[PDB]
Amino acid sequence: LLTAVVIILTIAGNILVIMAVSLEKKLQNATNYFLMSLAIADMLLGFLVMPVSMLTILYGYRWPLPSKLCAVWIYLDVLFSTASIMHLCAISLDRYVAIQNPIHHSRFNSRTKAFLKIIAVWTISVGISMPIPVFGLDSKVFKEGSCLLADDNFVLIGSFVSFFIPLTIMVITYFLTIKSLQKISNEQKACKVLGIVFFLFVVMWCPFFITNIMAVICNEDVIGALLNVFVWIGYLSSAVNPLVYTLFNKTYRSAFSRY
Ligand SMILES: CN(C)CCc1c[nH]c2ccccc12
Repeated sequence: LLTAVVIILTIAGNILVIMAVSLEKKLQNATNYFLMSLAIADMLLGFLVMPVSMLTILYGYRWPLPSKLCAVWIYLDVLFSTASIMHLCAISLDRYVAIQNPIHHSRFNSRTKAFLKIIAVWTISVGISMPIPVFGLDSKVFKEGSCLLADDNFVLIGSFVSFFIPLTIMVITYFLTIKSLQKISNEQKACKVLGIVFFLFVVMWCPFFITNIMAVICNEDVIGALLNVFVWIGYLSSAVNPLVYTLFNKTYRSAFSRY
């Protein structure tokens, strides 16, 4: 159905971002290397998890794949989602320390900061998702002919650290960054871009996490039919992070117009 366009555009945008990074020497700084790591974490979403959800949807929520890949597929989904969330959380914090005091950010501006930041966010993304192979693996991962999470203590308590803390950091960091920038037109264009990025992240991922948190804290068919669309809306963020984090730059616009 409409998810095929999501898969195709998720492939196309991330591939074009990777191709524009690879054969351009003007975009080789550390800030853009973190975005290359984001496109690495985002290419693998649309080819390893979303076709699996595709033929899960086309089979009427009865999974034709074998039962041995349920915990692995759930672990891949949680790993790529927490990676593509933590990437934006570290991007916002780096953007804050590069907006507040540019001198002390440019003092330590190197590839060492990018290596440490990528290592930290990937350690967080693996360490959040690592209990799913070792505690969920079939009652914690399989239910009624579909591969869905059912260990409610992990679904609630994992969503606290994997989303409601990095969302609290985006809230406090967007407040301080827009207060510092509000304290001229270049600055206001960055204010509009920051507002679009923040008000799209809290719109595209948040409904799934308040839906699953409310379903754990509490109408089962209504919550299931909401989850079956809000996961795909969560997948639509992977159709956007290649686009809206590069297309406001002139070099990336020229590179995309070249292809
Ligand atoms: C379905 N996908 C978007 C879930 C991503 C996710 C990140 N953290 C989680 C914690 C529990 C369940 C799912 C997730």
